[PDB]
Amino acid sequence: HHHHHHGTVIGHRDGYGFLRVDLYLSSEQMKTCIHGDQVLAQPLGVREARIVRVLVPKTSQIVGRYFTEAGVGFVVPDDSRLSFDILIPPDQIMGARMGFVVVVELTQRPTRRTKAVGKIVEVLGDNMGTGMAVDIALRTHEIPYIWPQAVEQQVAGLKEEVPEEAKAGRVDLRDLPLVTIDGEDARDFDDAVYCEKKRGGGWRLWVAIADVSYYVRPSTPLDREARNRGTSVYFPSQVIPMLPEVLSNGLCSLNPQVDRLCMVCEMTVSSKGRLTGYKFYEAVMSSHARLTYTKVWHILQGDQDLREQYAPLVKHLEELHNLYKVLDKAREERGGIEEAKFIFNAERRIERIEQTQRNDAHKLIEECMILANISAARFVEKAKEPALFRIHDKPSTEAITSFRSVLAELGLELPGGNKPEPRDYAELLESVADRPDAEMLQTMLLRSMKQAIYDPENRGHFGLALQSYAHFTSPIRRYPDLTLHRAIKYLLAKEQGHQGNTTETGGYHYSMEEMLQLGQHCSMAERRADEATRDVADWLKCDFMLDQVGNVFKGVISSVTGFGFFVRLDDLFIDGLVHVSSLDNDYYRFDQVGQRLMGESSGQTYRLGDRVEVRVEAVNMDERKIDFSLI
Ligand SMILES: [Mg+2]
Repeated sequence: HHHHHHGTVIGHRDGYGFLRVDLYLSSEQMKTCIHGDQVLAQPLGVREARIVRVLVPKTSQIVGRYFTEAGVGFVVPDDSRLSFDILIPPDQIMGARMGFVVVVELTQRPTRRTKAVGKIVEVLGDNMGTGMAVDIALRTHEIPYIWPQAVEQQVAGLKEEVPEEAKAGRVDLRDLPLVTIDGEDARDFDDAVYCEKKRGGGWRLWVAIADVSYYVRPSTPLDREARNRGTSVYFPSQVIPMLPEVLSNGLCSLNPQVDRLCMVCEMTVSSKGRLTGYKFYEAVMSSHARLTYTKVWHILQGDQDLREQYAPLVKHLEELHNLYKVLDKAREERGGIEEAKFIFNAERRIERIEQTQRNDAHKLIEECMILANISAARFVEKAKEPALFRIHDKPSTEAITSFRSVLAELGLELPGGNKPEPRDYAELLESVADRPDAEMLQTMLLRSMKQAIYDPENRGHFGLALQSYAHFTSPIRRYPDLTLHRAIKYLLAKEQGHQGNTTETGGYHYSMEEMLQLGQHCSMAERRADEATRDVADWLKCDFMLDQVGNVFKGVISSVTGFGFFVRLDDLFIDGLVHVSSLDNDYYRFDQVGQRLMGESSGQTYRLGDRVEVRVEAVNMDERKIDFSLI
């Protein structure tokens, strides 16, 4: 291995590529490499890399469109990072027609002297819409969506009601006024909340979680497919769930006024919002109400109709609000640190675009879940039990250096010395809030942050300013949370003197070697789901702008490159490119650290965060890209 690197090939539509381990792959090297290959590589000069061998080749389902040249069929990949055509012999056409979207299995990889060859294994057709975009995204990103037969068989024997035999031995919380608060369109209720004032100060908080590990035991078909998926995937009006709906919307979901098994984190909180204690136990509950964020917020604002309808719960909802206010302040004391809302028509296409409104009902659930997440992480960390922590690393030295150089030119500084802490960034964010360039500085700060991941090494969570954090409260839709419930049940039994590695209600002890693999896989699945949903969102946004060619929009420069700058349209969350060739004729200089394109003769300056107006010049539906002209 010295000195090799295992990495994944990332193609580029222009013929060259990259190795994700940042290494560059020449155009000639990419004649035998395929976007998605897993390889062993060696570094060269400047940083270029040479491929030693292909460890896991990319052969799986390639989505593209079918055409013919001189009677020879071929497929143009939909993902232009697969920057080659695929010949299809005439007996492997499966009855595809010109322009149809098809799915290909490679039979010959491309080489320097020959083109790739494949066979069409599925024909999707020419009816391009939201359903088609989802179908393409599932296949391109290899998201599992077909239920294995063994999963269907495992689930066939499930009763609709929890049997009394399952409730025996559990803490009875059915008289506790636990409630669920979720979006109107949600059907998989992972969590329920209740809190009381604590005698002498503070609060006692119950966070009750769907007891997924009771229903999904290790190595069963349900477990193997849940790990395979890694997470639920959320498309427009359509969920690809990690678990079959009979569990995720039924027995696991904490539905109203029905007895349900749950795993409970019961916590004490000080009058200043500090977690002072926690315990975990299996219980049975009965949700007193299925509420929405909108209803709860209106209740807290004083809405008469809702406070009459839910009068027996109003005091309990107000107490969660009181607790939240102090938890929010505790997050501030700790070190602290806008989204599109698609309105769809009946055909799952965008009718209009709104800005999501986030209110105290969203945030009180968020802070309650964070407390349970902290409690679960501290529980497994103190026990030295192999588990996935939800970690968020410090910003890179290079990102801090570039950020401080941008700040210094403005007379600003990032406090905290050479290794600033979350509170230092939060202090800087406060200081710049009212500046005209606050959005530019916030964007630069957030873009210096690393991406959060699942990892069995607890390196802390920078963004939340937490020493120990782990995802515990959504085991219906995240595989890491499922494994954490298993570890907690295993530890609870061990504290009672139990000596086995499993528990009759679903506990399980994992090895550190398993957890290393699981962290990489589950972090992969999280990113994979995000890229697929973004693909579909890109298609919907381009479809929405198709009839806007020629029209003018206000926007903000969202990224600057040597070939132009991208602009995000105000209130629409839609991006497009102002190419440098569309600007006034000049010699344009690119400042990378300043994120600036400067015209030498004109003195004109287009910088990240600048407010502009752009005209929609073109919408390319095949590439899902929009072209702008400035002014
Ligand atoms: Mg929920």
